[PDB]
Amino acid sequence: SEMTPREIVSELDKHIIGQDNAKRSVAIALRNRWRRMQLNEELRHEVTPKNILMIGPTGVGKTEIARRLAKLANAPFIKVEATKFTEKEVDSIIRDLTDAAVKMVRVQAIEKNRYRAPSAARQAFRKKLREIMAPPGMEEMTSQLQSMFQNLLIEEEAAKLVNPEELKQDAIDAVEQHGIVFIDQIDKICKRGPDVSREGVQRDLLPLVEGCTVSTKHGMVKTDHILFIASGAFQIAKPSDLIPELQGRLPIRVELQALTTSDFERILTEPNASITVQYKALMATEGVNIEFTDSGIKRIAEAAWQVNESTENIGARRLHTVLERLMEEISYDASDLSGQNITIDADYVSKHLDALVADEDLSRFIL
Amino acid sequence: SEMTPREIVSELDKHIIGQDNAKRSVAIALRNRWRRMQLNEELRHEVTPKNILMIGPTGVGKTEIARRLAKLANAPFIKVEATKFTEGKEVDSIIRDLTDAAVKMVRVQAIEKNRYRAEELAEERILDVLIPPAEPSAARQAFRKKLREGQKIKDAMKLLIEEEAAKLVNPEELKQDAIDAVEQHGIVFIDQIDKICKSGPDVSREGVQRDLLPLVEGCTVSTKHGMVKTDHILFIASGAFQIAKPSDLIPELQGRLPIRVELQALTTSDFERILTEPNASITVQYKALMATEGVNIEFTDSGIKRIAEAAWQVNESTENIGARRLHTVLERLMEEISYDASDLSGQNITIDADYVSKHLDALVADEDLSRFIL
Amino acid sequence: SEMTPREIVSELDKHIIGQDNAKRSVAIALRNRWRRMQLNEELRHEVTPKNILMIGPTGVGKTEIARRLAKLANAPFIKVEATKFTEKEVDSIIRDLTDAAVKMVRVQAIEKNRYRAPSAARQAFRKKLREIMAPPGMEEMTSQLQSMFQNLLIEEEAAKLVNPEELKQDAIDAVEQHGIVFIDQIDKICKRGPDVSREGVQRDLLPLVEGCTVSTKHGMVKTDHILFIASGAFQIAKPSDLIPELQGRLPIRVELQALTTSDFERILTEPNASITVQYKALMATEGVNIEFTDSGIKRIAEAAWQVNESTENIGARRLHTVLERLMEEISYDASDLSGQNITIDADYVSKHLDALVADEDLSRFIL
Amino acid sequence: SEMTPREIVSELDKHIIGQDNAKRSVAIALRNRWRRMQLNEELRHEVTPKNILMIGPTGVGKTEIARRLAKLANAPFIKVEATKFTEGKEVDSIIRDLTDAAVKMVRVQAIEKNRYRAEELAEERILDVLIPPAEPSAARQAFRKKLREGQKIKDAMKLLIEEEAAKLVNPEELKQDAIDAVEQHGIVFIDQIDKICKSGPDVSREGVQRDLLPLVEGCTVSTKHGMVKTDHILFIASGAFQIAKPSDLIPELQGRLPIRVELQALTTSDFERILTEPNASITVQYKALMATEGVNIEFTDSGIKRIAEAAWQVNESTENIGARRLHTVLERLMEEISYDASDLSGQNITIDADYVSKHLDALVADEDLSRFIL
Amino acid sequence: SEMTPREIVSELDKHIIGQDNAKRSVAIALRNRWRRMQLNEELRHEVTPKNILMIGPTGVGKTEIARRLAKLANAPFIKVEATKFTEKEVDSIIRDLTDAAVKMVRVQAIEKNRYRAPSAARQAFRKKLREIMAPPGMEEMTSQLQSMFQNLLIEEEAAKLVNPEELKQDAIDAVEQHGIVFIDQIDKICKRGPDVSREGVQRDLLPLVEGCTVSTKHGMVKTDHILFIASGAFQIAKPSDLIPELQGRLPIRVELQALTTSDFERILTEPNASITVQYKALMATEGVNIEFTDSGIKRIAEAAWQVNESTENIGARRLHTVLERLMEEISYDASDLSGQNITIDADYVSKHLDALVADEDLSRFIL
Ligand SMILES: Nc1ncnc2c1ncn2[C@@H]1O[C@H](COP(=O)(O)OP(=O)(O)O)[C@@H](O)[C@H]1O
Ligand SMILES: Nc1ncnc2c1ncn2[C@@H]1O[C@H](COP(=O)(O)OP(=O)(O)O)[C@@H](O)[C@H]1O
Ligand SMILES: Nc1ncnc2c1ncn2[C@@H]1O[C@H](COP(=O)(O)OP(=O)(O)O)[C@@H](O)[C@H]1O
Ligand SMILES: Nc1ncnc2c1ncn2[C@@H]1O[C@H](COP(=O)(O)OP(=O)(O)O)[C@@H](O)[C@H]1O
Ligand SMILES: Nc1ncnc2c1ncn2[C@@H]1O[C@H](COP(=O)(O)OP(=O)(O)O)[C@@H](O)[C@H]1O
Repeated sequence: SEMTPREIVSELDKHIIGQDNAKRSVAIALRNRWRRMQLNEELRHEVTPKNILMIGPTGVGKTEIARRLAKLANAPFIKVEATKFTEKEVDSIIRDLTDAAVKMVRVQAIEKNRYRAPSAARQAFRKKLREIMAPPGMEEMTSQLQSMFQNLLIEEEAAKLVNPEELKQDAIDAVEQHGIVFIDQIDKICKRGPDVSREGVQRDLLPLVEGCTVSTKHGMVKTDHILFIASGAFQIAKPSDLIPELQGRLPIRVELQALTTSDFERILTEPNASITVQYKALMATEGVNIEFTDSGIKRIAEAAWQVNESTENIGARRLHTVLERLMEEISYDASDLSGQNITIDADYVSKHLDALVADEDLSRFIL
Repeated sequence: SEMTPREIVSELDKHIIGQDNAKRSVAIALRNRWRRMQLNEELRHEVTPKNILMIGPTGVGKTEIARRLAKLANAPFIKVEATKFTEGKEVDSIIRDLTDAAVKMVRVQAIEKNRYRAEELAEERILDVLIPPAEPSAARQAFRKKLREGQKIKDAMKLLIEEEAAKLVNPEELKQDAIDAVEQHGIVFIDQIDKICKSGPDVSREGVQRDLLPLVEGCTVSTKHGMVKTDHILFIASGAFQIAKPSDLIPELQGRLPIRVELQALTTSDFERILTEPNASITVQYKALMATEGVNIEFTDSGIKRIAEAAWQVNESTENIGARRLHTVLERLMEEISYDASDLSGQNITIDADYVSKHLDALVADEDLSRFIL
Repeated sequence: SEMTPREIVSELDKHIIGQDNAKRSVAIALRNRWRRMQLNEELRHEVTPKNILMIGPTGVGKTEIARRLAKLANAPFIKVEATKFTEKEVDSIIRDLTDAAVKMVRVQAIEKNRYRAPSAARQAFRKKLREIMAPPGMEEMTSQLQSMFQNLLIEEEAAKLVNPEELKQDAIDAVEQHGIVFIDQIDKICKRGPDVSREGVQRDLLPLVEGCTVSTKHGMVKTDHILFIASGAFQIAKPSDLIPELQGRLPIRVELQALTTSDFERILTEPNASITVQYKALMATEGVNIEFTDSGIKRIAEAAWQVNESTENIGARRLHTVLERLMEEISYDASDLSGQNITIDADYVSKHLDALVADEDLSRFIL
Repeated sequence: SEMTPREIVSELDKHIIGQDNAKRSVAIALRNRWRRMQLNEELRHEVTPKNILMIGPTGVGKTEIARRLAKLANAPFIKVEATKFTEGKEVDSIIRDLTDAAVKMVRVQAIEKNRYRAEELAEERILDVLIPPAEPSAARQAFRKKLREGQKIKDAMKLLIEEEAAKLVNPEELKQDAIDAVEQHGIVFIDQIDKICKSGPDVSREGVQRDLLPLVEGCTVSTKHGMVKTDHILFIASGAFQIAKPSDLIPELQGRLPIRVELQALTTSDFERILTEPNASITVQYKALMATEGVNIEFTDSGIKRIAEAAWQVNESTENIGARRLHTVLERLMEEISYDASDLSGQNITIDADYVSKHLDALVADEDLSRFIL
Repeated sequence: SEMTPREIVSELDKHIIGQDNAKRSVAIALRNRWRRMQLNEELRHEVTPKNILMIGPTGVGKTEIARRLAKLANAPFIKVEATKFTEKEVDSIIRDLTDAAVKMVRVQAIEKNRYRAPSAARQAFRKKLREIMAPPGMEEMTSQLQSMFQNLLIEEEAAKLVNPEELKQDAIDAVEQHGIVFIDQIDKICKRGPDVSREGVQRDLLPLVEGCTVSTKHGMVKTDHILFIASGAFQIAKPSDLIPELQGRLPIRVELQALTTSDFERILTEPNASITVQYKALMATEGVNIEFTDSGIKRIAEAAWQVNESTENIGARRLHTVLERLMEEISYDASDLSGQNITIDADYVSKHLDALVADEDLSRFIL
């Protein structure tokens, strides 16, 4: 895509609220992709992706930026927990990214084949018509062996139209050129002064960012120009605790601000397909019409902020648990309330929540 | 390649700055490869690669020399962290991953030779349906013109490239080429070898050395692409050796590293050179990148001087990461231009010393913030 | 081979310097091989190889004796570090030995097929003419499955002349009859009083020497008559610390003496293809002629002995690091010095080395 | 085999010296196999092998009895160290490795039967090209004579041995024979079982016993060669039992070892017998080996007496390894003759008591040296 | 089978001596099987097997009851040591049970094909006539791959008569309906207050009893209606120490009494194919006739009880070691004693045993 950095941020504002510095940082990395293609043969090999390190408390949108970014560029995407490797091989990151790129380009290939998939009597009828047991590591291998053994109209036409050798070669080029990976909670593999096992994971991840080659059943993939987005609260450790070889491979740094009560009020409504809009369409399925007052949206955001300050701050994720606890009575009766217009006023919010928010011992369970 | 040792160093000077001793040492190893092939049948077996042990602080260009060296020789290359084997994976995976890189290397390079001939015969194939045969016919050329001018039909040209490139390629000559490329030209870089030197960990630390021993003394490893022998593979080990010393390595390993070299720490003056002198230096990279948006950036000598001073202060204020600090500092300076470069099309921007201090000095002043941002 | 023990030692003297007791011991074991074949059917099963245990400091030639011995008998050979199994199965020793025996008999089969590989116009032109992804353990298995899937003029003729069923059956008989294995640093698996894991390796190695059967993709190999050569400094532990079942399986013992300065002077020159001869041929490739004075060879041996006495004694391996440090200037300028005769006198040795040998702190790095 | 228990002991006396109780105990187990086959369908299932537990110091011939016993019965055999499973490998590998030994055993023995008939039909095949058919013809014999006299042609005789031996062999009768050989005749020796007796290690020690339990109580193990049942396999466990006792074994395991026997320690007199009396004794072995070089060695009775005394002193001076000490002492005495035997062809050497003391007493006197050399 | 609970116990009395409460408990579980089949479609899914937990010292017959029970019902059977999983997957229990069910139904299928497997000259002659190397986990997989590669008159007829698709489908129905599993020494995986690894095994076994599905090369097996019989001394821990999810899945509990001297006297003779009867038939093979006096049988039982009270009580298993120690002289001379009638009187028992039983230090080895 040829979108300029401001055009990228403007699209991210349709989903993510605030955190513009993180939006500006990801826009720079995605714009350098298009900038690299316009360069000559020599510079395209020397220039490498400007990988980003997001820093901030949980639930502030570090992942949603990476998700919407890859969804914006139609790029292959995967999220991985860095701690998973403290105990799987690191090369699986590129494998799973390709398997997602395969299904992505494949279902997209069906889209091109879908729409392809007269006598007066011809139009008349046309109008009326309208076992192999293996350990877990090789379970995917025995799958392919079983599919090889089995080998030895929408389905037959789409198979006739599709080019399987093209879809497999394309997904590699979609990964080598446009791929994106998100390494969540990278701060937890930094040295606490386990430090050998923690820093050992950093060394195992190093070739993926330094440019290496990973074999896959779909083909041979190179990790040279893949973009990476690490994230971590970095409250315990600091980015300087990362190994020097890794710090130099994350040229862009950014800190995401903690969300405020006003941000919660915006997140509930402004973003496209916001959670409040979702239940409004859900209750519309039952014939019920729900409407949230601005005071009702205010106290909901006020309720989530209190739980985060009372016990544990989980970020905007607290909005999900609170909203479902508020609408639980409506969602159950929504079948019997068909044809009725329900209003979520400030009194309705205080009725279903203030008794719960007041008891911190209960808030740790119900919310 | 038949390059003489001075020709190797001069090419390395186009990328690496300074560290001439490490350049001279790697040049001797690569020259011994060509010197060996000229020898008789007996001496070619007895002579073994002169493996090198790089020593110095991190980020001084130890790996870059090995990378540019293998790229100069078009040789298979892989960087392996010696600490990966402390936990576990088998050591033989080094040769396995090296061949996989050599497979993709010889394959993509073989596509470069097939990129040309395939288009000719693919044109001859597609012209057989337009002008079926019963000097080129005049209609054979009249269609050949409209084809090159541009035009399932359009999908068919891509399918013939595969069938012709597969017909032109010799897989037994290709999959066996990567084996010849590994056995004859292969190169391996073993980073942070000093950390496996020497009671509990000393057994597991030195155990990794003995697992690595057959690879340098010569052995044979089985791979899915074939059977590879490691007798003539060149190896480059590196380590800071501040906690331990090369003498702490097992004696069988000290004798397999005949060349030793220490790399000097980079100075502020070297940072200024790294920013500009090397071919496709990072400052040149950002210049051509902003050029893509139609902006012309230019760095003043004092502007370059203050970036190197900025990266040096962070390395001294907190942690010294070598010349890697130049990358984090530069993008932090250019982040405002890189975002606005779309709206700044047609303008000539100048990175002066005042601009560098405006965007950086406030950050370098706070060491608490430098650890997070730089 | 029908070589007598003195004929074996005489050939080993062409490579190894001194250490005659170890040369005499290996000659006895190799001669018993030929002696066993002349015996009747009963005694050939009861007699077992006289395995040897070499004892001495590192770098005194314990391995070179085993290497030249197997190279002298054209026998399959492999070196293994006993500590590798403290963390691979022990049966891999026989597998890798066969894979080396296969490549040995195979390239030797090409030698027999190589030389096999008129009209006046006939002689005239004759004159003008002149993806499957698996864990690391089964990577070799998927190789064979991939080679089976692919199955389902020098190359075509050598394949037409060779007998693949013969080469595979021969390599087994070459292993079962003439095979040799070298177990380096066996002293490190003795009990230090880990002792369970150390002695556990001794128990795992026991069936290989007591006569057992190991399966291999090339075939079923028996370890009855394979010769073994263990080695260890035995400075910490002693051979009596080995398990009793293992001590009885090593009937021959020998101690290799520490090399002296005079031995270094001999090792540099006397052995065939000595290291000094190697660089002389290497510098001859550049058109340069190097010549070492007897005083120059003396001070080189004197230099290596000082480093071994100053910090750590690595045996004759110190000669390699010292010599390359001395010739580093010549090896770099050898291109520009074409047609010149360079002499390595005693002054040249003292110029490039005495400054380094004097500083022990630097000798631990550069040498 | 239908050998009676006394016939078994008498054959074991040809190899093992003394230890008659262990010979009588193993003979009862092997005789019960033949006794079971004579029984009806019901009793053959209910009766199970009388497993034996050998007890005594190392090197007294516990394993040799089990080896000669299985070799006497031509039965599959394997020795497994019980401590191997403390770390890990599965216990079922015992039956897997046993079948692999039984596969090679029945295969090489099947080659012995095919060694004969194949040569006859291979001759009939090669005579068809010399005298193509349109009582043996006179030319059929005239070529058969020149063939047996000796002579691709020479390579062809080897290829027909494979095709005929493969045609003569019945693989379903062979690969299934090794299964019958394991199930009906299989024997397993479990060395040092006393070391897995009984808090931390006691769970892992006794855990191995419970993993071994299904093999003796009866079970079924899957192998690549087939499906094997362990109900009728004989087992022989051994251990010094100085740290622990057989009562320390798990109760389900004590009941599966109905026969118990203690092996006495070997004396100096027994060493003298071991050197000479057993068939193909080591002294006989060195005699026939020096014979190959054309030397005739002869050991005096006092010379044999002083070798046994030499091995005994080392076992008492340092570590007692049993009769294994005889091997290390003997070769150390014969190492000078074994090297010179080529030049000594045609001479009669005599190993007297003076010769034994000349080469050994200096070594036995220094206990510091005996640990390294003997 | 339609056997009533008393008919089951009456058959168990032919092998097991006493312990009637355990015989009554297993009879109830086997009778509920037949009772479930007579129920309607709904109740057959809701009713689940009444699993039993046997409690008592070792060697009192806890396993023989389970063995004879499965042999009585011709059901597939397997015994497993719960401690084996403290270090194999638990799903292997169902796999090995099916492999035993396959061989069971297969050899039973040969029985149906066995009996199927005229001119005067016809009756006359009729009268005169009368390499792939894998780690241990996938060794069974490579077996099937090797058998697939090989694929690509009693034997040919039985193969022609048998229905291989029927034998594989039947063994699953034989497991899903009639299967039985015995988990020995379940008391050792209870918490001692390892407790995580011990109770972790209890959680891994839970789905097998709670009704789950286990894949197998023979087919997909369901563990819903499989009967299970756990056993343990429960001297250290108690059944209440088991996890609550497991206690509810063992509705039947029973304690097996310690065997007395009188029971040993009965076990030696009364059970069908008793050990004394076995040696009588064994010595009959040698032409010898052995006969045990009631006083001889008495002192044998008295001897075994003394060893159990002196050192360690192994239950009725002590009878095996004692009897073989008594008959060792006869079993060796039985060949030379052909045609003789030997009597095992009380004096014969005291002669061969009292010297051994008196020495407790020797009893720990010989007996
Ligand atoms: N700025 C924001 N705008 C809109 N939604 C947000 C924002 N920040 C957080 N959220 C919501 O909260 C959740 C944040 O989770 P996530 O971004 O995965 O955590 P983190 O940011 O710690 O990686 C998302 O489900 C998202 O819908
Ligand atoms: N002499 C040099 N010339 C140019 N760039 C350098 C030099 N030394 C270091 N760099 C830069 O700093 C980084 C050094 O990292 P690397 O060489 O991998 O570390 P090490 O030298 O410790 O192995 C590289 O990204 C490289 O671009
Ligand atoms: N007696 C000798 N004669 C010739 N070269 C020797 C001798 N001893 C050692 N060397 C040299 O030193 C090295 C010895 O290493 P090696 O024999 O593998 O160590 P070790 O003897 O401890 O096993 C060899 O490369 C060999 O060239
Ligand atoms: N009674 C004996 N007769 C002959 N040789 C014996 C005897 N006892 C021991 N040996 C010799 O000593 C060694 C004993 O080792 P082994 O029997 O395996 O040990 P263990 O008896 O402890 O299992 C064998 O090599 C054997 O040749
Ligand atoms: N009541 C009994 N009747 C007959 N034999 C018994 C009885 N109890 C024990 N036995 C014998 O003792 C042994 C008991 O072992 P087992 O039942 O497996 O131990 P546990 O009962 O502890 O599981 C069996 O071999 C059996 O022959």
